[PDB]
Amino acid sequence: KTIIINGVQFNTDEDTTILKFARDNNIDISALCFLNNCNNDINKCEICTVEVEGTGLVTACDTLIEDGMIINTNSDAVNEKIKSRISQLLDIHEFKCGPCNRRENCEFLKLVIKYKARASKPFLPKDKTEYVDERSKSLTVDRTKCLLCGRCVNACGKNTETYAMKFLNKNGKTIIGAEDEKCFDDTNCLLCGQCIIACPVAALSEKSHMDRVKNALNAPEKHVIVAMAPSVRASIGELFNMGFGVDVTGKIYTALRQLGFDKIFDINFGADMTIMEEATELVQRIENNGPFPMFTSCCPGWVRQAENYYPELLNNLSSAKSPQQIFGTASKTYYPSISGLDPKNVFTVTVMPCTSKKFEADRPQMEKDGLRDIDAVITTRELAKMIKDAKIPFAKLEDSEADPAMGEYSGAGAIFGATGGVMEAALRSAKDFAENAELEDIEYKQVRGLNGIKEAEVEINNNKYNVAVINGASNLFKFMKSGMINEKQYHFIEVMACHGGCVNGGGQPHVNPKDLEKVDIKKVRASVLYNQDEHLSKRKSHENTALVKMYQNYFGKPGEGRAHEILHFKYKKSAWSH
Ligand code: SF4
Ligand code: SF4
Ligand code: SF4
Ligand code: SF4
Ligand code: FES
Ligand SMILES: [Mg+2]
Ligand SMILES: [Mg+2]
Repeated sequence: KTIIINGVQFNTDEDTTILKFARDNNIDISALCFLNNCNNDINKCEICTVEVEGTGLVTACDTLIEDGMIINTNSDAVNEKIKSRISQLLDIHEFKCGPCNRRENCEFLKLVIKYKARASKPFLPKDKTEYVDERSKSLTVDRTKCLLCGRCVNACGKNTETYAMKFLNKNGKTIIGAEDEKCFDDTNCLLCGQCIIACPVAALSEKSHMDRVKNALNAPEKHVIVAMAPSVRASIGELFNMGFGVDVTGKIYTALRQLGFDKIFDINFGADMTIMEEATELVQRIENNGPFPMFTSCCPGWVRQAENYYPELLNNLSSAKSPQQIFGTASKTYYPSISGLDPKNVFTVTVMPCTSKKFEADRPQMEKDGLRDIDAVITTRELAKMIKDAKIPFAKLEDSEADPAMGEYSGAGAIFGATGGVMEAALRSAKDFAENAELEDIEYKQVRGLNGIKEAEVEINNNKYNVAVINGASNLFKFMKSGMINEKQYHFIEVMACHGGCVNGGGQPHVNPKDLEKVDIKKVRASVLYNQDEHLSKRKSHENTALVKMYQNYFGKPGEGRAHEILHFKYKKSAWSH
């Protein structure tokens, strides 16, 4: 068919929207509420307005192209409409970009500038108490920024299928929030933060821990440990104009030292620990025959999903603590034993791509003798802001190393941040443990990739077992509801709340819709992790020399005695009541 756009003739056969056809042909059309192939069906922002000859003004983001169409995207009538919509949004938006946390990458600000729009009356409330919800340990809402674009609502539905984020009618006004306007933590919400990643403005944010950290750094008697997650070294560089998929590991260690942290360790070291305990546990359940299947328990998003939707599976979860929590436990016990520090004075901080990790760290029972496993969790975004505030030229920094005692990590622990990572890492150790050997081929590419549900047959000690990798909370629901759990006998299953793995977590850097269609962010970030695994001398968790001497000198045998006593954590369904 034939269509005219701004005087240019196109002969196409494709059946698609005006917006996406224009994007494919270097024609600029603005958009706001359109994301993940969905717009706000109930309250269209109409930023994507174009003019179709013979019809009038139409929304390009949900209008299909058709033969005989003559389209104009930059007429005066079009621009007047768009500018008007942005103006109306400014009438309900506290326009103070100064101290805003989305100052450097806000979609709305760029639209205001582009169309040079202004408010009819500047929205200025001098008491944001009614507009702000900070009850959650993971999420925060500022409704002075909310455009009601519904992107959070759609994102939650598609990613989790919980629909925990909803449109609400608060006193006759329309808002977004949790069920019955409750605290998110008190609902079926997973605290995965996918609603944040979809937010075009600073309406949705993580619960800040930056004050916890700064007060600890300035406390004379406090010894502050810092340790980053796998995905951070593959991501944070984006917020310093370094592009995508840049390994900035060495730069982070340097920046963390200039920030004043007293010790530089790594969560990947803790990931090797989780494997030591979990791989041991897998071999245990084999010889004891069950309980099968065993589910991973390192994702607090999936834990909450199980607790809220599938409590009968809680006993099937691995007792091994998550890399963050298992690391923290050792930071307050093992680390003082080799440093002389008073355990009370140790302050453990982690850097995560995750908002759910905040809720996990503040779990009441996640402590021992009054000492928290983890005292503070800051996101990838929070660390980046901390660096810029201290005016540290991150991009120019020289590479340094972490402190080895709890900083060394194998390639197995390095790939934790990608879907199927824990699965593969665990099989590298579990296979050696059961067969009592040191195998050569350790790459399980069948469990890798962005497929929603991934299963494979593996052979452990002359016997075949079935494993599965659930990629995204929505795929867990699919996996269970469709009855795939019963089709065959599974023995070991990985579950991750965020599709793509932790590299796509809720605490990660925002990426505008434009770059997302250009870049496979989930694969580009993950590639950094796998590339480290390929070049590392040690590619098995139990070959981690620093970890070996820790177990030899302090803990003992994994899955036994002391190691089982303090490095493990069991979830149990609530007892019967009425
Ligand atoms: S949300 Fe965006 S436009 Fe609004 S104050 Fe913050 S940076 Fe400025
Ligand atoms: S919180 Fe963000 S994504 Fe949700 S409606 Fe408001 S502006 Fe849109
Ligand atoms: S944190 Fe996750 S589950 Fe909770 S509302 Fe946001 S997207 Fe939905
Ligand atoms: S997949 Fe990773 S980032 Fe996402 S909720 Fe789970 S632990 Fe957090
Ligand atoms: S982007 Fe088309 S209606 Fe919002
Ligand atoms: Mg629609
Ligand atoms: Mg200090």
